[PDB]
Amino acid sequence: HSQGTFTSDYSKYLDSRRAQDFVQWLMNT
Repeated sequence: HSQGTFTSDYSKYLDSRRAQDFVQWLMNT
């Protein structure tokens, strides 16, 4: 309903940025 699941749309994306963020440690030249 009303409260319907927008929340779980985003709180995922941030599981992609700290995954791209890792890619700097195992790298950053």
